[PDB]
Amino acid sequence: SSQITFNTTQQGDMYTIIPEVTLTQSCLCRVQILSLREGSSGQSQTKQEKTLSLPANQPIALTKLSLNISPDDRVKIVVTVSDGQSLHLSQQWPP
Repeated sequence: SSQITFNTTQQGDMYTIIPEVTLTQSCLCRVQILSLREGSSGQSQTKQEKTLSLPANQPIALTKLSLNISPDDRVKIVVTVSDGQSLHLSQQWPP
């Protein structure tokens, strides 16, 4: 399987999110990570794009997000990996 998965842990309301990608096919690809955090205080929105040469059958850590998530907050993280051709993966956190 080629897939995006999320390594996630928590210490109190402190959350660490590490998106990971494994490819069945060695390639060059475009990786986009979007994150959105909304609370009563305010909002944080990140958009990050990188072009990456990636080997197959190896998990790759795509970035590391440290978020502070209270019970009232919303978080959404969308990770996409594509070559504009036959590779297109997309996954959202939380599941």
